[PDB]
Amino acid sequence: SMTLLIRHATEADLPALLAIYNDAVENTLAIWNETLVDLENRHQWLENRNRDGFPVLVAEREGQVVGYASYGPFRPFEGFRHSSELSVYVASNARGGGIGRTLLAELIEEARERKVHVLIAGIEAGNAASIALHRSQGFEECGTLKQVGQKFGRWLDLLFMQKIL
Amino acid sequence: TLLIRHATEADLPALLAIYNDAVENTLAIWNETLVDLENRHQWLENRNRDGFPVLVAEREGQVVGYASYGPFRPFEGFRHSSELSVYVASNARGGGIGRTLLAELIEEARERKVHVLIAGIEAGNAASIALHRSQGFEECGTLKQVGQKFGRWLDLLFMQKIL
Ligand SMILES: CC(=O)SCCNC(=O)CCNC(=O)[C@H](O)C(C)(C)COP(=O)(O)OP(=O)(O)OC[C@H]1O[C@@H](n2cnc3c(N)ncnc32)[C@H](O)[C@@H]1OP(=O)(O)O
Ligand SMILES: [Ca+2]
Ligand SMILES: [Ca+2]
Ligand SMILES: [Ca+2]
Ligand SMILES: [Ca+2]
Ligand SMILES: [Cl-]
Repeated sequence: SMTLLIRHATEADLPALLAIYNDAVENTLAIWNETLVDLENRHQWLENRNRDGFPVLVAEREGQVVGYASYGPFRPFEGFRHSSELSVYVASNARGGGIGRTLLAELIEEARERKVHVLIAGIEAGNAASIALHRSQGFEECGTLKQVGQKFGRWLDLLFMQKIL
Repeated sequence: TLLIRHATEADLPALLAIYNDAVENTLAIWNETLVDLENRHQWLENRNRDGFPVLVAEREGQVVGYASYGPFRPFEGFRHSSELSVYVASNARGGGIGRTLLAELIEEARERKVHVLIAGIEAGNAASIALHRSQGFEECGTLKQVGQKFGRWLDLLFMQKIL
């Protein structure tokens, strides 16, 4: 069965989450640094998420985690406390099949429940999948910061999208 | 005669008072809680260790404003991008202090090989927006209702200048 179970992340999910995360760093422009992490790193990340009351959702298919989404602080200090910047990652062999849409729709509902006012996505301008994903859930384009990032001697642009809850 | 120079430890009390005045009273900084001197001490020390300038404008021997920049975002991908702030003392407003600080800070940024400067401005602040525009900043876009202060929502406009 391809049907997904959507639920909160447990420590048992960490190896899956680690592999999805490291693959996204190394192979995509989803994260603008090249830093690979380890299991202990993600363990701390998860603990700090739970402690801070930020959710981490996973999509599970045939017993295997095939994607996850979370959000955290957009910018430091009180002024921005009701704005959160989100993350979503689908396993590299499972993309284009609606897992992303499912995870984002649910994360949006969690954020509403937890009184988030604005969800923010910072997206590389050429990330067509992410742009389509967010547009499908009612995110609107705010604008683009040109050449603010860099890969491999190549300047990247950052598009912001937002959804007021 | 405004003198523009690098900040010292001696300047921290004046820097603290201008920073806390903005926090306490205006929409220019979206923190609510004031900071202490040790906090500004650590801030300045990290600025200097990281090679990010802190410039002060001095007139008749007193600090009447300052400007600095720092990381726009944490990811090393953004290392060549810096977000800047310019602060003028409220009793010293309207005399070219903002324009002069911003101009020298731009020179310091090129000198240090910054690629892009970013300003995050409260979107209704037409004066701050004009000031940045007059030095070649272009509007990127507005994040609506992303801030809150004093019981109201605030919109953040990003402007940029590629150096
Ligand atoms: C929020 C940020 O910080 S941006 C970073 C986002 N995350 C990443 O980039 C990590 C790497 N990529 C991924 O993990 C995934 O590609 C995601 C999360 C972006 C999308 O998840 P998926 O499960 O592939 O998305 P899903 O199948 O639900 O499709 C989402 C939309 O993107 C479109 N799409 C999916 N993949 C692609 C692609 N490779 N090229 C073009 N369009 C695509 C779909 O057609 C769909 O559009 P529609 O709603 O208009 O029909
Ligand atoms: Ca380790
Ligand atoms: Ca719910
Ligand atoms: Ca007060
Ligand atoms: Ca600002
Ligand atoms: Cl940001």
